Amino acid sequence: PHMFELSDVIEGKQFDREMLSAIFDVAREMEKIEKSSSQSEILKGYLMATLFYEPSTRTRLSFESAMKRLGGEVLTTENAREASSAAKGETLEDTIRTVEGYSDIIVMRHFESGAARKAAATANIPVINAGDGPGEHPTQALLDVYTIQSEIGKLDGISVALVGDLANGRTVRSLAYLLAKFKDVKIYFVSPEIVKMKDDIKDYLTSSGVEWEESSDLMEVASKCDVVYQTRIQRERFGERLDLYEAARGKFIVDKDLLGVMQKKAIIMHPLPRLDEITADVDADPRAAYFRQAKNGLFIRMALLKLLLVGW
Amino acid sequence: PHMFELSDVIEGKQFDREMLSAIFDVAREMEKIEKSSSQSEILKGYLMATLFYEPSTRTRLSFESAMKRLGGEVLTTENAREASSAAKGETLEDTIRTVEGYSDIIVMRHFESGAARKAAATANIPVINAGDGPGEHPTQALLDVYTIQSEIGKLDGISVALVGDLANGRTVRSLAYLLAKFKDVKIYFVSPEIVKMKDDIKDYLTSSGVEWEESSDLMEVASKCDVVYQTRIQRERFGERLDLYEAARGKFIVDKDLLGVMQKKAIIMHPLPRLDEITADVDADPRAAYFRQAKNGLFIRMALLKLLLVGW
Amino acid sequence: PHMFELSDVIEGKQFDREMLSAIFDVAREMEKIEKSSSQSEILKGYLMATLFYEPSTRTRLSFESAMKRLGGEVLTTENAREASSAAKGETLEDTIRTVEGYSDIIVMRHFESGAARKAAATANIPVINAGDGPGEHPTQALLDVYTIQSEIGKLDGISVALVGDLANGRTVRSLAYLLAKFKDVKIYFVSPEIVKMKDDIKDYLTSSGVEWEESSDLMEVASKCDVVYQTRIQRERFGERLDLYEAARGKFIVDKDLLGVMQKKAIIMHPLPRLDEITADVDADPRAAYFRQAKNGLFIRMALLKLLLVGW
Ligand SMILES: O=c1ccn([C@@H]2O[C@H](COP(=O)(O)O)[C@@H](O)[C@H]2O)c(=O)[nH]1
Ligand SMILES: O=c1ccn([C@@H]2O[C@H](COP(=O)(O)O)[C@@H](O)[C@H]2O)c(=O)[nH]1
Ligand SMILES: O=c1ccn([C@@H]2O[C@H](COP(=O)(O)O)[C@@H](O)[C@H]2O)c(=O)[nH]1
Repeated sequence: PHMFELSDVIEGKQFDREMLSAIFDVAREMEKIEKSSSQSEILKGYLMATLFYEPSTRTRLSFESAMKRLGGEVLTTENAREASSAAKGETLEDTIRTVEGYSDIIVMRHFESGAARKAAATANIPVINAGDGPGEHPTQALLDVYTIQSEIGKLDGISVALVGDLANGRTVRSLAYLLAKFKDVKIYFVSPEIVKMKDDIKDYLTSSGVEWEESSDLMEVASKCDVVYQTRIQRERFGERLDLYEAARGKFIVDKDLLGVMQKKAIIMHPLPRLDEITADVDADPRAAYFRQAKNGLFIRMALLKLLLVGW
Repeated sequence: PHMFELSDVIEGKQFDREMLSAIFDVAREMEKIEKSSSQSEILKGYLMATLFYEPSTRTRLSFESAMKRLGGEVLTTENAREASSAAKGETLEDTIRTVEGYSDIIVMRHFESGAARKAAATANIPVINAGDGPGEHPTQALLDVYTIQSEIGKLDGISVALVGDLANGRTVRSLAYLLAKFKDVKIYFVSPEIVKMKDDIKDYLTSSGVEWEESSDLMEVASKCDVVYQTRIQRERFGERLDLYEAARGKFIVDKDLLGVMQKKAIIMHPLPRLDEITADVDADPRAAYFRQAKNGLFIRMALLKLLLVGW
Repeated sequence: PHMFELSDVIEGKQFDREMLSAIFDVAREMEKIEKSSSQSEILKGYLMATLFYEPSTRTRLSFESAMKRLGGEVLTTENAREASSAAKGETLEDTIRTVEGYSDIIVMRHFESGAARKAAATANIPVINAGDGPGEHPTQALLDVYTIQSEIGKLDGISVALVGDLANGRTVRSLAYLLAKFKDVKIYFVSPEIVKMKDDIKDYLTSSGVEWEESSDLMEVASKCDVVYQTRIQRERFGERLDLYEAARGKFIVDKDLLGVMQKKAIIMHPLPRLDEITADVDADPRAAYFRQAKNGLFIRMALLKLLLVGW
């Protein structure tokens, strides 16, 4: 029954193997509280400021539900740039120093990488990064790792297929970052060659002793795997190489014909939203875990709000 | 003290004479709870997800106030299409399966007819239709019928003038649908000939034994009526027929000179917002019931939230 | 323990010397409630409708936090013009008469001057003006005067520099209005000649016996002053007179070199947001009171919500 060791929750590089495992146990407690028929009061009298610079329905409501299930209450904007309707302009650090006067914890989604760290360094109240523009999405990585542990029973000695746009994929890079803190983890990188995982992750996995292999055969890798983690491939990542897009039509898709060839105890994960890269008919299969994934988000974020505001 | 018989509240064709009368009694209880000076706890620990695809201030706040007066709490978006700011696209069924993880009941206003039914069929939690685009607006019909019963004392043996754009009028069609489940109901259809009520409603009233009559004399019908239910007539419904618009200038208007000729116990109803089709000076008359109409909305929706979440 | 004497909070000309001093004492109580570790229940079961016609993050959250810290709850729109997504148009008085059915107090920010008074005159529930377009911003004036009293210990016998666009400056005019209700107040008007304070304020101060002096030397006035109240000067207020803009570059700026020359017990005030007219390095100085200003906003508005809803 002590202080949470992190002052703020900003970057994947803040969490070790022990910290993670300890947070996952808290999230299992959080799930018990959510399941209960009496309203929790753990965060009674605490207010959360949801500072979003852009609408992001799913993750905003995830955090706001999380606060409410613990007894706390929310302030919300998805128009953080509009600080006053009558006097134009907005400074991140000015917004933080104004809003911390109104609230006990800020959950921020800025448009610009590096914003979450500046907020943390400016605020006298805890800050959680909900999406630092195209940079760190820490709570999404933690809820990916939690779902795996949740659905598989272990993180040590697992095989995980990361599929789709790996070059530009923010959640596959930080999932891959976090898994490498466990033992006997094998990672498959399943993508067309031109959206293939970047070297900074390849050479960090190799420094971590994580085994890693590349493929463009999804069928082949799906059969050997605990976890198929799926992301779309936007057409625009192909540029003028339509021949390569036409080569890639059909092959990086989770559909019935890929469920056919998978272990019965494997899962399909997908941070959502999805385009056509998982057909609707995969939903009926108890191995489609992407909606249970989203639900783990509520627990993980209950956990984080709880550690940051009242401690272990 | 049993389960509410409807799993979801989607379409007018779900409610019979008995169900309605039973819901109206609950809404009279709900009004007592709202009038009380202690905060109700009936829905303590329940969360409502207000999933609106477009801003709709009045009906959104109506439902959100309703939840709060019963002790419950709200999640709210009027930007449901924007599921993530970083990964584009949104699937109705995916949105429902994500958000039901965060909430206990969804109140949805989609842009497309048929959306409310799909949500109900996808969700493992009750769903209320707040506006299925240009289709069913069930809670608005129920609050129209409730106001009539509320202000008139009876639904059996009443005369109700439905006035304005009847061809394209969603609330006049479903008001008319619902009234036909009562006895000795006479309906007047008061409109220019080119926005005159469509045949599917005319031939269902005639199958229900509801007496119905058409007119373009508002003055004439107002004098024989319990209820004048008023809707605007957008100029654009006239197309190139401006001669017909100029013919219609002044005659489909509730003003002092129409109050002059009405029973003292008749009421002016109007789902709002209004353009110029009810002059401001009608507001002072105790027969203008359109604001008491809006207030009945709060009760009816308290009722629905209450039946759906904790039963009769 | 009596009724609050104001039915609504709309205009600076509603508050005398006694009323202000009494409100400031309440706001000091409100600060004690906010500092407490148990959740206040003073406004339990009261709902506030935040009716904003335009996003205005800082003042909206200020009021909403205020309601929550007292135990009350909020309804919120920053899209008040959009009354229904399906039937276009909105009438201020219709919006008020609909929304008062859902709520116990309305906090309104309209786009048009005179809107707050009409709302007050239409509503059967208290109304607070959060910003009547380019007209009265009463709670901002009250939180300016409160900060001065809060940070200086007195309002009688003080010197206050009002700096920036005084011609067009809404908060400097109403700050200046309110200060003139105290004794031995000297006001400096520090600006370029073409955005110099207007005659209606100059001749009311002179009718109040308030001493007032104009300058374009900030350095000179800063040294003699309790309070430097700073506002930006938009380039566009110069029109084609760029020569005058180039003359004004650098001289109406609060930076270290102006802190150097000020009393140790003087304060920098600025309603925010700020452009470049206060360098970031002024923030470290304990005399920069603009963030403590914003925090006083929470107290003052707690006070107002409390007087209006449950009395002294
Ligand atoms: O096909 C997809 C869908 C989502 N995402 C990632 O998942 C995140 C989901 O978190 P949020 O945007 O909903 O907060 C997005 O930010 C984005 O990085 C992908 O990489 N690919
Ligand atoms: O002059 C009017 C005003 C409103 N409505 C109807 O009333 C509904 C009010 O419900 P809401 O849009 O406020 O939810 C609208 O959707 C629309 O069908 C009309 O038919 N005519
Ligand atoms: O440089 C500035 C910043 C703000 N304001 C005033 O301060 C108010 C702050 O209140 P709000 O717009 O945040 O409610 C604005 O409305 C505006 O009148 C200025 O005059 N100058």
